Parts: sequence; C-alpha cells; structure tokens
Amino acid sequence: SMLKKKQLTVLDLHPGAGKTRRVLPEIVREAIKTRLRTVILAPTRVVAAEMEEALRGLPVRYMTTGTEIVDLMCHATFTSRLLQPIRVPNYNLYIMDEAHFTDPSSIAARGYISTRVEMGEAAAIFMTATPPGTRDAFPDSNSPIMDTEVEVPERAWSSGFDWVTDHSGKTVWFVPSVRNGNEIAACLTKAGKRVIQLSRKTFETEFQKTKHQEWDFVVTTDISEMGANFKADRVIDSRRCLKPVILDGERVILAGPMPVTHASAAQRRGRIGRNPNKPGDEYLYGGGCAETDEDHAHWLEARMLLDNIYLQDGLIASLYRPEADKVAAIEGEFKLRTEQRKTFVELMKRGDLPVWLAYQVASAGITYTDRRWCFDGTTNNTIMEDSVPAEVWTRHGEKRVLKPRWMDARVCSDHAALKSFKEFAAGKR
Ligand SMILES: Nc1ncnc2c1ncn2[C@@H]1O[C@H](COP(=O)(O)OP(=O)(O)OP(=O)(O)O)[C@@H](O)[C@H]1O
Ligand SMILES: [Mn+2]
Repeated sequence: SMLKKKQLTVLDLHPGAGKTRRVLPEIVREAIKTRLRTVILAPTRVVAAEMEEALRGLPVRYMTTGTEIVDLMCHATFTSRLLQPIRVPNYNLYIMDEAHFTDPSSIAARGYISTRVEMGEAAAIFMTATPPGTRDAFPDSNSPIMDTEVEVPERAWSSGFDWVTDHSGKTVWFVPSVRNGNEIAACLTKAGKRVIQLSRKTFETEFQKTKHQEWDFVVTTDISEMGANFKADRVIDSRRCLKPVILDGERVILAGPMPVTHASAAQRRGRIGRNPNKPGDEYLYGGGCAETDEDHAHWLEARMLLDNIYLQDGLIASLYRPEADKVAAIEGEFKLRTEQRKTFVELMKRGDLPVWLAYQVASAGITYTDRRWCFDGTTNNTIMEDSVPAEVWTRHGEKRVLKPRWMDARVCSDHAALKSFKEFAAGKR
C-alpha cells in the first residue's frame, strides 16, 4: 500500500485503540499482498506469542526461542542478530510494536531501523500511544478512567491505607524496584491477598500465571508498560522508577526512587479503561512526572550496541532523532575490533551482563571465560549480601570476596541478580 518504502510512520492511537490486535494484522496482510520482506518486532516473547494467534494462519515465521517473507521476533532478538555474524534480511518493512520501550536493545533497534529509512532502503512503522517526548500522562481510553491523586504506600503498613485492601476487584500496582515490590507484596499477602510479582527476569514465566490462576494484586515493575494485558479494574501507581546512571564513566548506580516519565505514567494508567462496556476503572497515582533522563544509561548502552552493528562501509547508525540528544557520545567511539566484539556479544548473551559492564570487560581485551576481573576491584566495589561481603568459590579453588573491577549496580540490585552474577564469577556459565 503506502508501505511503498521511503518512510517512517508513527502510529500513535490512544492506549487500547487496537494497534496490536486490529491494525497490525491489517498491515501484515497488506505487506504480504505487496510482497514486502517484513519483520515484526514485539517487546517480549509473551506478546510475540499473543501475536501468533492474532496473525491467524498467515505465513509468518516466528523466531521465538517456504514462502516465508514475514518474520516475527522480539526487540532484543532482532538487535542481538544484528550484532552477530549471522545473516539478517534487509527487510523492506519494519514494524515495531510498543516502540516506547526504553531498554537498550529497543533503543538500538529504533536507531538502526530509522537509519535504514533515511538511507532510503526501507519503510518503518513505530506503534506506540506514547512516542518519545510525550507530556500527556492522561491520554484517551476506551472507557472513562477515574483519575485520583493519593498518597501511595512505598513501605509495609499496618494502618492508614484501608482503601488499598478494601477493594474487591483486581489491582495492578507499579513499583520502582523488585525489592520494593517484595516488601509491598509481602504486606498484601499477610493481609490475605493473593499476589503475583512481575519483573523483567520473571516476566516471561510469571505473566502467564495472571491468566490461569486467581489473583487480587499484581505487583510489577515498569516491564508491564509494554503491551501487558490484565483483567483489572484498578491501577495503583507509585509514579516512581529507578534510573541507571553512569557515574564518572567508571561505575553504574541505580538512582532513585525517582519520577517516571509522562509516557510511563500514561502506559501504566493505560492498563485499565480498555473495556468499552465498562466504566469504573480507577487510576490512583502517588506523585508527578518528570523528563528525567539524558543521564539515563540506557541510551549510552544503546550507542554501544549500535556502534558495533554493520550497515555498509564506514557507516554508523544514528539513534532515532527524537531520542538522539538523550546521550553525550560520539558515533563510533564504542566500535570494537571483531575479536573484542565477539567477546562483547557473548558477555551479553551467555554472560547475561548489562551492556555497559560487558563493554568494559570486552574493551579491556579480556576473554569471556576469564573471571579474574570479578575479584580484583577496589574495596569500595565490594558486593554485599545482607550487610556482609558476598563470596564465591572460584574456578581455581579459593573462597574470594566478590569485588568486580567495574561496578554495575544492576548485577546485585536483588537476590536473583546477585545469584546470577555470583554464578558468573565462579565460572559456571
Ligand atoms: N484478539 C483481540 N482483537 C481485538 N481486540 C482485543 C483482542 N483481545 C483483546 N482485545 C481488546 O481490544 C482492545 C485493543 O487492544 P490492543 O492491545 O490492540 O490496544 P493497543 O492499541 O495495542 O494498546 P496499547 O497501545 O496500550 O498497547 C483492548 O482493550 C483489548 O482488551
Ligand atoms: Mn499495543
């Protein structure tokens, strides 16, 4: 149709308008009719699976871990394939759903895609109700939403918030961190509620439980802003988030809790008011928003990824321009030689290390299986487990205090992350 190359379109209908399950299949059917080599990009594998069914019997290859011109994969999968030697089709049409996702792989993907549009080699469609720079925390909905500013608990409580537990419906509660969510969920559970906790690490297995089991509360991080569907009538929003910040170019901290963006607030609010024959959904929020970023590490990490993706001779892809000033970096300053790039990739995939940390280790000429850097840092880089120095048994047979040469707070911000990094340090993966 007008997928006739040459162009980037931002489909920005209000939340719940039918972008993912009404408009998306229409575009795919058009793309197949016009025989365009197309890729579909979902934010998560959970959402990718729900797209399988909305794309009823259409020739779509699902690269989710014949005459097949149309691919479906998640944001991170797409970006991950671009970094590897493994061949990626120069698609004629790029479709990114939930294109507001601010994770490094999603930022990198938007940059790569938009760059391909500018070069005149492809068309692109970014689907999101909240494009970069939106200041509207209260967009349109299918049904009226009762918006109420309240004092939202960020700690366990024994009194003062009756309205929280005095609610017979189902509530989605956005928290700024996993650990904060743990405390709130434990309080709700003790008060007799059934609670499901969602985070980025647990999402792909815990989200499916929000359907096939009963629940009163979902306590979730900002991961549920990316196309997550709940049968709920209430959203409690702390309006808080944590921001990864690179300090003095030498370490990453998790600053906050801190005001979420208008986009995030709109996406959080947008979890309800979706049912057209159902008014009464409430959005209860505990504070204001802010354009917080620009020292947000994710956009620098996105640059690290994009610098190591090849398009054609000497060419480095630009960030999607509405996002391009979110970071102070020179394009190509993180480009690694091919051997270092390989280590960089493995550290992110098999190593499951944050992009920033993986770059530090790889650019220092360290091989993937060399874990000495996990112990030879300054003593202020010491990682604590419950107010006591965390220790692992090394591959060489010593009990060493975990003390990484480069400190990234994301490797120990909760128990699951610490367990994973402790295992990485012991050379177990
Ligand atoms: N298979 C389906 N087809 C069409 N509509 C559906 C389907 N399943 C659920 N719906 C409902 O129809 C509405 C359309 O939802 P959809 O996810 O397409 O909106 P959206 O524009 O993607 O929202 P957002 O921008 O917040 O992701 C929702 O309120 C949803 O609850
Ligand atoms: Mn959607």
